[PDB]
This record gives sequence, C-alpha cells and structure tokens, in this order.
Amino acid sequence: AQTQTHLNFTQIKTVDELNQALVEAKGKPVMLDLYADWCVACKEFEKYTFSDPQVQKALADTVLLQANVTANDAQDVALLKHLNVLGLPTILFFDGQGQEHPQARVTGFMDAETFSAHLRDRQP
Repeated sequence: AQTQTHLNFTQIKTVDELNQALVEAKGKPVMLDLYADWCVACKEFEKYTFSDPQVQKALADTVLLQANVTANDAQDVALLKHLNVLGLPTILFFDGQGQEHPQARVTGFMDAETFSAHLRDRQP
C-alpha cells in the first residue's frame, strides 16, 4: 500500500542508555532487538515479522528497544560484550525487574507465526 504500520522502537547506542531504559521500564517487560545492515536475517525480521499485525498486537505492552551495530564502533563492541551476544540476529527479553532471561533469546529468523508463539510461550 501507500502506508505501512511499524513498531516504534526506542533506539539505544550504549550500555548506559540500555540501563536507563531498563530503569524507566520498571514493572514492564522489555524486548531488545540487535540490528545491522549487513545482517540479512535482521532485515527479514524488520520487513516481514515486525510488520505483522498479530506480532505488533502481542507486543502492545512491551517496551521496545533496538540497537544498530552496523558501524561496529567502540560503543557497539562494548554493548555486544556486555550482553554476551555471539552474533546477529539476537533478540533479548527482560522481565519487569529488569533482568534478562537467556533461555528466551531468539538467535535466528522467525516468521510471524513462529515468533508469535515464542512470545506466548517464552516471553518473561
């Protein structure tokens, strides 16, 4: 169509900005998407999974964060080490207390249906 509905992600660049966002999200679940222009699976996520109406509805009460590590500068490297991420794509989930749940990580592409199931069954 002429227009499209997208999830409104809050962009973060550093470990400190991530912490500030967690503090602000007290009591709410948080999802962090790690994206890079060279990561094909990441683009597929943005274009086909995060654009799905059912996926967007399932994330209605979740704080959405996103980090663009394309440049791969000092701050990007520091953020990835802090989170203990091996590669992209990687989507992390934090609970209302601000703690991550490693078992809920998504590390490969997932279509709208598979991702919706993950949220239903695995999101903290």
